[PDB]
Amino acid sequence: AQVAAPIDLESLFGIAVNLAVPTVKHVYSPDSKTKLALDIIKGLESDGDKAAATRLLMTLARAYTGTYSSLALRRRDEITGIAAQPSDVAMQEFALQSG
Amino acid sequence: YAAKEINLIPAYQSFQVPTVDVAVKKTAIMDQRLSLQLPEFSEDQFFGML
Amino acid sequence: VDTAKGVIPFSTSGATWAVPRLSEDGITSHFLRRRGYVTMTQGGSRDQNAAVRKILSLIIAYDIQTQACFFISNEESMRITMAETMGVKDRPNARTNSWAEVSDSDINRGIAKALKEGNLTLDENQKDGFMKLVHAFVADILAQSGHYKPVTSVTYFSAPIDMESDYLDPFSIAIIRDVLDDSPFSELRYDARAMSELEDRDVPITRFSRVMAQMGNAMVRNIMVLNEAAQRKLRGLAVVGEIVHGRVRAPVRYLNDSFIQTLRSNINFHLLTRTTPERWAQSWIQAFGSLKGWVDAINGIADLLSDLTPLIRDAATSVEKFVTFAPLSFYQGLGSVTQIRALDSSTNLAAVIVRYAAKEINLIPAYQSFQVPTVDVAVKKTAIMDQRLSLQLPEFSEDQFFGMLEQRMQNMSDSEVAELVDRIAKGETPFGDVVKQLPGTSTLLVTNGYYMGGLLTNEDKIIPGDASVPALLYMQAASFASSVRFPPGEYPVFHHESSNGDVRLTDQVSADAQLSHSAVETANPLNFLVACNVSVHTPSIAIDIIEPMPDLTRRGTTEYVHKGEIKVAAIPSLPPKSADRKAQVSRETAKFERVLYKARKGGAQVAAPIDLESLFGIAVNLAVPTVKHVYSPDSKTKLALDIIKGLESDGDKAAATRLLMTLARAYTGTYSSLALRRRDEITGIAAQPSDVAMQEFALQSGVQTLKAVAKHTGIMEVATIEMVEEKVRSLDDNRFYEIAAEVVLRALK
Amino acid sequence: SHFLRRRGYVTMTQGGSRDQNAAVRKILSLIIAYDIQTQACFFISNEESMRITMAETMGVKDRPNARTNSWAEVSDSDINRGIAKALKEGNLTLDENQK
Amino acid sequence: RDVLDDSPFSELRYDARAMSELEDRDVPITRFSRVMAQMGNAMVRNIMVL
Repeated sequence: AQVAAPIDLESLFGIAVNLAVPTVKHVYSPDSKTKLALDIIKGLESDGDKAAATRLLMTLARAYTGTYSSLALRRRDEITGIAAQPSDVAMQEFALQSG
Repeated sequence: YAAKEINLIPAYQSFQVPTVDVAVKKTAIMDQRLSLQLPEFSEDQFFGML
Repeated sequence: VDTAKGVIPFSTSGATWAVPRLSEDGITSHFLRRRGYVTMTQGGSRDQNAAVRKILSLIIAYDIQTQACFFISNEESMRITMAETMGVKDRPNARTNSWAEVSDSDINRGIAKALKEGNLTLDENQKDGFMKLVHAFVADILAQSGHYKPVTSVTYFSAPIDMESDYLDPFSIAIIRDVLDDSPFSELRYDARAMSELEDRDVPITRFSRVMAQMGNAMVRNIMVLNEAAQRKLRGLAVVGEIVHGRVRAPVRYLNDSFIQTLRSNINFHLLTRTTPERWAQSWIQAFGSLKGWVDAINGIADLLSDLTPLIRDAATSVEKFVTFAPLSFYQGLGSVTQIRALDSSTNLAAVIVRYAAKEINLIPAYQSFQVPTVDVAVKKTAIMDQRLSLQLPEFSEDQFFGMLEQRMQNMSDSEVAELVDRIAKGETPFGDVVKQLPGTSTLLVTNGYYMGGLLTNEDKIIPGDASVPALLYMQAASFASSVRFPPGEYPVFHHESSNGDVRLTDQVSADAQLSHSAVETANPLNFLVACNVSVHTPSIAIDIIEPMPDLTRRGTTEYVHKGEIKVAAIPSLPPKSADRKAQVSRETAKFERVLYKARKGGAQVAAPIDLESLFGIAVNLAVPTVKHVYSPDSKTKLALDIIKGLESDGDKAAATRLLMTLARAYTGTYSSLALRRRDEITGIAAQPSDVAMQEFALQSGVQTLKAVAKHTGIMEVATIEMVEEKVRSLDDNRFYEIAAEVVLRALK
Repeated sequence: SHFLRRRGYVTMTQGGSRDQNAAVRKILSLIIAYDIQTQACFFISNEESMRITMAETMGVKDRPNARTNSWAEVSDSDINRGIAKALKEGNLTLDENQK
Repeated sequence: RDVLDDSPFSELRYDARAMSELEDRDVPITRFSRVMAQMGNAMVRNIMVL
């Protein structure tokens, strides 16, 4: 089934708060780095190296999912995230996807 | 080629102070509430498999 | 506990609930005591505005308050408010006199213009709070000046501070509320010399802005200091939390401290801090960010201290001021607990009824008003002459509805119940949110308070496992516990011990529960309603509202300014003709409110005009206060209909059709007078003199006029009346005529 | 006008002299109904509304520092266009008859 | 119709001193509104009584 669960930034960022955030002038910007990895993954995928390409994509995935993967599982809790029934897998899936 | 990246970015509660012009905005920053987190993935392994 | 190394767990017999220290301050509303409105005032005198400015100091939240201070600090914004208050341009070479007299109105339209050009984006609520503060500030500065000369006093009503929302967390609310006492808006500190120069001479408007700016600029720093004091207090609370669960301990001694000891056996605190709270961690990030870094530093040390004993003491002062710690014993209400067993008798219960009660308001006074003009559309000035009528609610007792529902749950067999539970647990809601599965157990419960005041709303953290749970059930259940274990870093584990046989050994209890005769031990207190013989005939405390309707009682003297707290009736006037009414009534496109039903017999479409003007008074614009209810007619009627609907599905026409009758009688009866006199005579079309078609009108007009009144005066939603009207059209033909005959007999007397 | 004896119109007058306007103001006292009369009194009681009628009658701004002379002569027309402007900005909703 | 005989609009009662100050001098327009206001404010009470 299609999953749909609200992301509560206000509880993450602070209750009555307007986060002022500085714009970083990077040298190596996450956007053009992730874009490197994906272009390497894509290029290995074509040359017949699933073992590598699929391993790098995993590495990359772990990094993107992991950082905010807390509420996430606590956000998933409980009835807000729709639709699921208590499961080992459907719930741990949420943990990635929300992350 | 290697260079320093920035792994996380600090974020601060602000309030806005009015000014005549829309294009430019005056803000006053009280306190650092949180630091926002980047992806953080090492580039080593990627050239390794390559 | 108090171990040679660190912290080991104790089970005190009395563990404390934390509740808001009950005040008579008339500025707040708690979950047991609600406040409709705080009465307020604009102008009159300099001292009057200062009394209010203080009450405003405490009522308005930081965001709004701090935003206002920043606005005040800005020269250019204040130049405009002053320049416009005086009616000179906001320019360097712009002069105002010493004989210029500034009314209240002069100030506000000034502030308004500098908001507009100010070019900052404010919510409707923030803008309103901003106007109240910046005015009270500017009027004080100008009184000191003094050009302030108020034409009159005006009384508005702002809303009290909201502590309905957060039961089970007294602490964070207390810290903020103490720090507000020393707000920049409470007492304004002046620079005598500057002021002297603005006085009694022709002065550039520039001089006014500059000095108000510096005062603001000082209020901004005043706040920066308050925020730092609030962070210190929170910093301290996080530390206490880290000590209690022993994430980090260097103290050795602090366990002794009288504050810290009190918190260790406070179930509130313990739960809140189980996994470290973000809010309290935020304060720490400044000194050491993240918190965990400070936590690691003390664990390096344990393998400065004089600053750790103050932080705790700092926090504590406030907490003690605003939070009393309670005997676990209460609250054993304020809900009627009556357990019911399955028809198939065993040591097993079908359902657990919990009825929270509170005062409703059965009727609302309505007064003739006239409107006094003001520049701004958004806010309206009205003056209330006299109480013409009192408008009547539905008035239907909630007793009977749970009565028919009791019977139903008694005649439920053991298996029938667990089916309905599974049925419900899959998402089905046959009874709406009246009947839900008792969270974490395999019985169901039948509460009132999902529907009233938002008493029951589910937060996740309290019980272990997956079931989210409403606070005031956990709270009412755990208050039936004899002692309480307190492991560091884990949920509180409860123990009930009452001798002897009056305890059941049941399937329905959560998995973690031990069960014996005269005992239970589980981390989910609701289990003490499964199946320990616990019941309360009537609820311990009624929930009260103070000043639920804005008290316009001193009104002969003062005008009122309101933004929906009072509503003035816009009533369409009928055309004054014997027969020209009838010409429009039939068309069913007519503009004035009318009765529109189809006869139950036959029948032809009925159409009859509702003459509100003759009900409300001839030349009258009923000003009607908006009641801030606890249990709103809309969410009560919505209870009854959800119970009726749920009984209808389970095969209980006898009950469901009886309740609907009760409910109907209440809606129809109140206004069922003209009605029969309105029906008289030729106006109501089309009918021929009949015993039934006429007594049908008596019902239909009785609801449809109530509807029409609820339309033009904000008593209740029109929607919930139509919700009923529909369910009453689907009522049995013989019943509907029985009720109609009952209404005519009442009407004749 | 009664049900046996009807009156088409009452003759009236604007201006001429102070006493003429007082004769009429009395007849107006009895002719106009409470709602209209009382509404008018409430309008008169409001400082800011009257400031505008006067300020505009004189042709100075309705501001704290705004001065009118002793030699200024106010015609009937001057008053009415003043009152009109404070009705308009007054922001209260009047029926054609009430206005 | 009896109560209307004693209407606030029938005879206007003045405060002599204020009026004297509006007369025959350069006066702020504010002074005019304030005194007319109080007179109205008295007419309002006059009606409350009626």
